[PDB]
Parts: sequence; structure tokens; C-alpha cells
Amino acid sequence: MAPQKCFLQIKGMTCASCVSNIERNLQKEAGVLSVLVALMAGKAEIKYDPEVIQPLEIAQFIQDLGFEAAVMEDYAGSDGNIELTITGMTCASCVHNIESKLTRTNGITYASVALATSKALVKFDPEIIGPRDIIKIIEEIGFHASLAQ
Repeated sequence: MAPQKCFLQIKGMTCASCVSNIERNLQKEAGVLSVLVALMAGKAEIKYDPEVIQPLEIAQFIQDLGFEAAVMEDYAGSDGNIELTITGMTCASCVHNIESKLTRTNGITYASVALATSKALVKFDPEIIGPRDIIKIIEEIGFHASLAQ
């Protein structure tokens, strides 16, 4: 398939085995078939399939099971749905301009640039355009967009 990794954290953690049950449950949810929870550090990295399963559906599963699933921020950074850290920018106008540049691209359907965090989410079709062109565009401005990942 096109496996996309999702970076989230759990809040709950009964301790002994509830995470362990949760892992098995998610392996049977739908398009997700990799669990990478570090119960030690307290992170759930997994690999879902966005065209079949969606993060909020996941959340519903976790909520039903009786935990909180909250993404770190980094909901993926993967295929179509990438994210970038934009360095050099330091003004709302620069944000607006970047977002204009992005939206100017045929494929990109929603961008969301968040300066307080200093990353940008980008939602395009990974065939008609590619990240390097976006990079080039912002290089032409004079920013640096590095996949924060």
C-alpha cells in the first residue's frame, strides 16, 4: 500500500497491558498495520493508510477503548500530507505570502502554516507536483523549508 507513519502520544496508560491490548486492536482496526509504542517514553508511533483510515477514526477507537490519543502535532509528514519547518520567516506577511505561493500550486488543496510552532502542513497530490518544487519556490523568496519530521 502507501504506508504513512503517524506520530502521536497516548494519555491514559493503565500500565501493565492496556496499551498492549490497544496495539492488537489497532492492528485489526483497518489500514493500520504497524504499532510502535514506547510505553517507557510514552509515545505511539504507528503506520496508517490515509485513504482507508483517518486519524480521527483512530481517535474514536482510542476514545472507545478509554484512552486519549493526541498527536504531537506531526500527524504524518508523508505522502501528499507532508509538513515542513520554514526557517528565515518572521512576519505574518511572509506567512501569508508563503501560503499564497503554496495555494498557487495546482495540486495543493489546503496548506496551514503555523509560525508559533514554525512548521507548515501541506496537502497535495504526490505525482503532479513535488516537495522540491515547493522548496525551490521558497528558495526563490529566500526561506528554507526543511521537513521537520
